[PDB]
Amino acid sequence: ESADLRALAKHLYDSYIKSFPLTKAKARAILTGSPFVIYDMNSLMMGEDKIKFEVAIRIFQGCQFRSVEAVQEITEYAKSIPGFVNLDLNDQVTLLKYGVHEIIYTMLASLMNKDGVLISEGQGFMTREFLKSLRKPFGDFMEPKFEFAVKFNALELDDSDLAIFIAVIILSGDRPGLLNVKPIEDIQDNLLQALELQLKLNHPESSQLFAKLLQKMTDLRQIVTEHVQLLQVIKKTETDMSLHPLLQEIYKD
Amino acid sequence: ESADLRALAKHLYDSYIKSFPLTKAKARAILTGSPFVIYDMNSLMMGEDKIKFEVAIRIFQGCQFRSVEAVQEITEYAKSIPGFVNLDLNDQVTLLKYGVHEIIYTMLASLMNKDGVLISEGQGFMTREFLKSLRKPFGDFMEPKFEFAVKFNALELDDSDLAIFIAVIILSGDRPGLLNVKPIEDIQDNLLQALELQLKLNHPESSQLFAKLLQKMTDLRQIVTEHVQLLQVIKKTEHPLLQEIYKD
Ligand SMILES: Cc1c(C)n(Cc2ccc(-c3ccccc3C(=O)O)cc2)c2ccc(C(=O)N[C@@H](C)c3ccc([N+](=O)[O-])cc3)cc12
Ligand SMILES: Cc1c(C)n(Cc2ccc(-c3ccccc3C(=O)O)cc2)c2ccc(C(=O)N[C@@H](C)c3ccc([N+](=O)[O-])cc3)cc12
Ligand SMILES: *c1ccc([N+](=O)[O-])cc1C(=O)Nc1ccncc1
Ligand SMILES: *c1ccc([N+](=O)[O-])cc1C(=O)Nc1ccncc1
Repeated sequence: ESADLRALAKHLYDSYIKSFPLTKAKARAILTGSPFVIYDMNSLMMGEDKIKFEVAIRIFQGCQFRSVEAVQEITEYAKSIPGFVNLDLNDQVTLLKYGVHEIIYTMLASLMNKDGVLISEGQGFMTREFLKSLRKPFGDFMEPKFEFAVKFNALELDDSDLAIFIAVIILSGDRPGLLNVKPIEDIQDNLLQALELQLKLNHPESSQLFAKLLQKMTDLRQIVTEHVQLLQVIKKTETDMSLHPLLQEIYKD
Repeated sequence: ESADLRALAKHLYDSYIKSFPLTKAKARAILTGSPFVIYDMNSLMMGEDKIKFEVAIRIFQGCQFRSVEAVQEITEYAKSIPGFVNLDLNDQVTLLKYGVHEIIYTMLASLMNKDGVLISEGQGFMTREFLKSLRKPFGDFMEPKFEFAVKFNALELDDSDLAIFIAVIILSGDRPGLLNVKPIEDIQDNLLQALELQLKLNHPESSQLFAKLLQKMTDLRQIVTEHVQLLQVIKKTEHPLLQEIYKD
């Protein structure tokens, strides 16, 4: 019934808000009028001065601490998902391990636009161009991200929505490795039931948004494909580049 | 008013039974009289077959999948406490962060008698001799909780008593880091009233029990303070996706 779903639809908005500190609603406020903009190496060097923190490497090692903290938050988010904790532990570690990345770039879209990305909690902004002109093996780690973000941000989801979506992701069940898929799918069938109603109410003028949302996992899967191969080359150029251990468990290529 | 506190007493009970799968008055059957028994080593190995799930580790670590389950049941429980939802979201988390250990051991005492403890929904019973019979630091990890519990069930508390008492623990305004303490206490001084009443109609003979209860969070907060140091010794004994699920 409507009531049982609307209620789960709030339970999740609540956990999302407690577990994620830069929300899409907060990000958009910073981006629609303040951050320090970074566009060349001269501003970036003024940028160590201005905002809390070779050129492309200690950028990259910084983009990956931010992902380590984001895996930390995703986990905390996922526990609050009704039913998740009540699942074979090998699955909880597998739903987590594959469903992180798909979520990072969903939520990373909340910090992007046509022109750039907000770094370092909001304090800074990195132009799309500084990113698209970096060292040969680093200068496109974030390019396809931007093109998804603009495709994605188009749907104009907000946080009440993203929070059920972020949940439909985690609870996949089409994941490689899972033992007991039937309870995973049985949970997600409820999220999907929840999400469908959320969209029809928060965005009632957005025809086939549910359908058009669900389709973005196709775009989303592809993005992570491109990422693991891209990371594989940097572990061959920079065999001196150390990756974080938490991030390494998520990489069974 | 006197009739409202009887309303709230019901409200929280119905919430309790819903939010909490295994209730004391339920497990009470399993203890007195059926479940497996784990008296020594060969029974324990025989235990992974029937109740599907180093050896003394595979034990404690598993007491923690159940904690993490239990924090959710408490979380979904707290939200039925009138005006709990209405608090500053920051305070909600803080009340729950600190409240959960104190509320876990209270329920760990409805799964204990003198002789051991129920496990995995009560399809098991681990002999306290066996839990005593563990390598250090493990054999007396669960032994000070055994001492608290018989002291605690001594009051002969039922589930509706625990339902108000559980709420009262969460709404404790002395938690470090609260922002707007007044409405928290407003609810606790309400539940406290409600708990006083319930304790009389349900134990009219039990004498000054309300008082002997509030004297136990003296013991609850002292187990917790001491339990959590045992967790930091374990951080000097003994995949990273797991440790993240199971942060203290
Ligand atoms: C390129 C880059 C730098 C240099 N920093 C700051 C930083 C970070 C770490 C370190 C560092 C790392 C290891 C060891 C030492 C240091 C060190 O220099 O101290 C240095 C600089 C970033 C912070 C966030 C993002 C980002 O992608 N934004 C999203 C993900 C986001 C933005 C904001 C939020 N948010 O929660 O608000 C979530 C996601 C990118 C960068
Ligand atoms: C030592 C131990 C083991 C091995 N299991 C089973 C188990 C269960 C899960 C996992 C596990 C964990 C993480 C990831 C995967 C797995 C996995 O199994 O693979 C491993 C072993 C236990 C279950 C309960 C308790 C206990 O003290 N009782 C409390 C908790 C209780 C008593 C009564 C009730 N109740 O109300 O019914 C609840 C809890 C102790 C143990
Ligand atoms: C950028 C580059 C590399 C990695 N990584 O090693 O996994 C991650 C990122 C990144 O952008 N992470 C992130 C995106 C959005 N929000 C937070 C973190
Ligand atoms: C067992 C082992 C460690 C901890 N802890 O880190 O606080 C807790 C427990 C435990 O007894 N958990 C439990 C809670 C509620 N119901 C049943 C079991």
